[PDB]
Amino acid sequence: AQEKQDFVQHFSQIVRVLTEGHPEIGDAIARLKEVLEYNAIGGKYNRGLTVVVAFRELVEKQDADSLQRAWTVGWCVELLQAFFLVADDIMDSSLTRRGQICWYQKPGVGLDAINDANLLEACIYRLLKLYCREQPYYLNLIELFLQSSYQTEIGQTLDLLTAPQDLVRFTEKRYKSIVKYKTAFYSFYLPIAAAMYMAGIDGEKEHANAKKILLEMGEFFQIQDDYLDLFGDPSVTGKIGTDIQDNKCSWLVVQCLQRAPEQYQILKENYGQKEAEKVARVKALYEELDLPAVFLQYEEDSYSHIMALIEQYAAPLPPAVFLGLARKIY
Amino acid sequence: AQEKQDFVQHFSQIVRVLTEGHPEIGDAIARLKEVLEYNAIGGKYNRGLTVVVAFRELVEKQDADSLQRAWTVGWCVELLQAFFLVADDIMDSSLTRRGQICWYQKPGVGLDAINDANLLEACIYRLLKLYCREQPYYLNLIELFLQSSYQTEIGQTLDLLTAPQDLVRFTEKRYKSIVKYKTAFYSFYLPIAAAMYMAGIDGEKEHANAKKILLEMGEFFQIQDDYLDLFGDPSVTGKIGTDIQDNKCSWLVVQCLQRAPEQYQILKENYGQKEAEKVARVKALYEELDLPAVFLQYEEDSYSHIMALIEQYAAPLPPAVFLGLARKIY
Ligand SMILES: CC(C)C1=CC2=CC(=O)[C@H]3C(C)(C)CCC[C@]3(C)C2=C(O)C1=O
Ligand SMILES: CC(C)C1=CC2=CC(=O)[C@H]3C(C)(C)CCC[C@]3(C)C2=C(O)C1=O
Ligand SMILES: CC(C)C1=CC2=CC(=O)[C@H]3C(C)(C)CCC[C@]3(C)C2=C(O)C1=O
Ligand SMILES: CC(C)C1=CC2=CC(=O)[C@H]3C(C)(C)CCC[C@]3(C)C2=C(O)C1=O
Repeated sequence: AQEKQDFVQHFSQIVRVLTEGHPEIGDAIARLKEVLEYNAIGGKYNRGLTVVVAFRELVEKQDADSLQRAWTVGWCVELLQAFFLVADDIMDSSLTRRGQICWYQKPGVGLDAINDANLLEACIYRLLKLYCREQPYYLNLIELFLQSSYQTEIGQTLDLLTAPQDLVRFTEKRYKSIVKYKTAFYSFYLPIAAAMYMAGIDGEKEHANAKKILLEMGEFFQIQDDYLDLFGDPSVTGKIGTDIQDNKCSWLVVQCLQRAPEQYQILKENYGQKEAEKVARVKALYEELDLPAVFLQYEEDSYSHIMALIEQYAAPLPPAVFLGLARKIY
Repeated sequence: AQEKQDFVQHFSQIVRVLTEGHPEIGDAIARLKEVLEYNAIGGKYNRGLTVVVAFRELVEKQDADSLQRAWTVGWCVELLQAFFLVADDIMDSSLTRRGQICWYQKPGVGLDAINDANLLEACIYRLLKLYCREQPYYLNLIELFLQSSYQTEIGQTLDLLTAPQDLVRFTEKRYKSIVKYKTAFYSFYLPIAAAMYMAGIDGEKEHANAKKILLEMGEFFQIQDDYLDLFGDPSVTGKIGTDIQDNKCSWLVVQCLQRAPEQYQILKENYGQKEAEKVARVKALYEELDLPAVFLQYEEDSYSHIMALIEQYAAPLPPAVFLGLARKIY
């Protein structure tokens, strides 16, 4: 609830600590400052918070220090996210994000944002070392952040092969595979995995078990994001949807294609152009195949299945850690 | 000499090992394959080799495995270098490199190269873990590669502030500071530092001492690169120079500015435009201030000073490790 406020207030310190007794390079550190402030503030903080919330839920040993290390690693997750978005926005030619102008679209930034994004990545490891250098799960954390990065990158590769800016490539299997690698791992496993390691919980099986739960949650959450992109109330969301315009391998086109011949063709002409003549065409076709109802039915089945997953795979972790996230996404 | 051949022949295995039993994502792994092959082969391999050469020189315990770990970490250095160049080329709008067409200029790559470059970064840590996960200097290696990345990025930031694509900013202090961070750390300290850790040599002081030697060597080597850019025989080099065209904070303009008023002005009009009317203008002005002779004299003083550095800072490491590099750059 309000806990999010306490997490954002810790951003000040994060930036202090990453910005300093070699004065040769101050101009660069100022620039880093600006990059962090533009690019790590603005969102909803759910992934960073998840680290903190999951840490409280998972430990007994909660000294002022122990906590600080939590809001730091949370901020690391946020930093990894900023690195990806800054880079994704360039790769996509996006205009806005959070809706401010994308960092790279700022006059005088342009493609320098590639280096800025790499700096954001690097700040992860500077933080870990600053706060996470004496603890025993230090190495475990570094490895997790690196593995999460790699997965996310592989997924982005997959995405960019699948959806260069042709519908044979939009399969279920491809779609699930993009979501798992591009989104689910860093969005759902990373934050909890990280709380796990902070809380002493380092076993392969526990992590695997948690992984199984969290990737499925990830899958649903991105499917819901795709549904809501088109059929969400724009002011319950704070957006209007452009998945269709952008030739995106959305879950709605996967399912539409599974249920199309002369509607295949109708999708050819209208998926991935810019005027709401042609967005209207597909939306309305989605309505005609009852994708909303397919979605309702998926959300019901998917929830059933997450709960079965929790019953089965959670112990000896507190089910609450997984149920907290579930309540929030569903 | 020929040892370089044995290092390149180990690239095959490197790629094998980074390219595989999750078939959902093969299209992505193929793409990684292509990125590695285009972007890590082509250069002169000096930094990767330096790891291997320095490892042999520094250890007694050289089993088939011990060696393999050397040519791997060498390849890691090469991978870090590829990551930087791919990204630098985009940031610069370069046309060629190694002179093949820059990766990003390939039809169908474009700004997807940003993700490709991140993949190259990630492959560093995948390799370390594959070969460097049981050894005791594992963590030490990860930290070194991360620190080297950060330094290089900070330097690139500095460079991009200094030389956006105005001469008040071209100072000596700024120039030395760009070179140290952008070039010298990853080019000269990383490879040797890395051999050091592989060879058990992990003390703060030894590394600091080696650092002191190697950064100075780095400084000279980039100064020589700047001199040779304009005044090198183009066919002893395999290039012709465009430092001037590109508004670069070269060492030649630093020194030119230190020795200019109505020649300051003459530098204003002619530094950073594209026709060899105006490159001729500055070159010839460099000749008139005897920058070649200033350079000769610097190279003499700089060599004197490296040797003093070695005499003083090398022990208990074999001076040869530093002298080998010196002979080669000077
Ligand atoms: C940095 C910022 C824009 C930011 C973006 C977010 C993108 C999402 O996909 C969000 C939703 C999942 C739709 C809802 C909340 C969490 C996500 C991941 C999110 C942020 O938390 C966020 O700070
Ligand atoms: C500030 C408070 C209302 C609050 C709202 C949230 C909105 C959501 O939609 C939840 C989801 C994005 C669906 C899942 C993550 C948590 C979200 C963002 C959420 C909060 O945590 C939250 O505290
Ligand atoms: C990947 C490839 C182009 C590559 C580029 C190199 C750039 C340099 O600055 C080279 C010089 C220092 C001028 C001479 C040899 C070493 C350098 C760093 C170098 C490579 O080894 C190299 O493979
Ligand atoms: C293949 C052999 C001749 C060989 C040539 C080299 C050329 C050089 O200019 C040396 C410098 C780039 C100046 C310093 C690094 C080593 C260089 C590239 C070098 C070799 O190591 C080398 O084996």
